[PDB]
Amino acid sequence: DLFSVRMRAQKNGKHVSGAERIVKKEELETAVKELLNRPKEFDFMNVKVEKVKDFEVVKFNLKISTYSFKSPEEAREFAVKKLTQEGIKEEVAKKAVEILSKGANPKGGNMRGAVLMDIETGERLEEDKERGVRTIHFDWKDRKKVTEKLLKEGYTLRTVDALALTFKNLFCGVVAELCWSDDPDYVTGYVSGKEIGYVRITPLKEKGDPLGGRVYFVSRKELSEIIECLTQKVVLIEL
Ligand SMILES: O=C(O)CCCCCC(=O)O
Repeated sequence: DLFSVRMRAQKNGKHVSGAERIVKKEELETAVKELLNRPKEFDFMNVKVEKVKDFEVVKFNLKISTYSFKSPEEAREFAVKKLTQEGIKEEVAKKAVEILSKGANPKGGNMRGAVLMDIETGERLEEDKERGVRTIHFDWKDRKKVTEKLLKEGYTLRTVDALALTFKNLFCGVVAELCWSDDPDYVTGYVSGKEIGYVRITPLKEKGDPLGGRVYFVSRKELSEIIECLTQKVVLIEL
């Protein structure tokens, strides 16, 4: 008997915060209390609690590494190199980089979902190409434990969330992911794949730059099951 808890908050019409937790009824209040207090300030908040029908547990099996470079250019070139080791060929991967660099949303600014890409035409397969695909319905099977472990190991709370997200993205047949934050104060991002693991890369963008986002690399041959798994399948993740 599990429940999905999905929170979103705004201030002056602009999104300020969001989170999902998947927990037993006995933890339902704890999760709702955590998400209620998450935003610093807000005008409006919606919390959507939904009982889970089907779900699957998966064990986390990615290896984490971290690399630091002197410049966004050095960092982005290294991201391209490590994508290359996931079978992506250098050309597609470098298109992903400028998209997030130049501005992922066509009409300008940041999408709040991911770019889809085939590993060949390098074109954006996402439906609403101004919002993109949002991966949802995933969580750490024991978030409090995992968060303690990874924070002690030196990672941040953003790592904790980003890890669980990619491992679902990859479990759903995304082959590799490119991501950095749109927060202008957080310049660590990552490249991710079933072979390269979770490769954290720092300065993927200049401080003060407010353009971020994700790009998922996928087989257009498979796009149907992936969007299904990304947006509808319910996955807990244990260590
Ligand atoms: O593991 C990290 O520290 C990198 C997480 C990238 C930031 C994800 C985001 O805020 O969109």
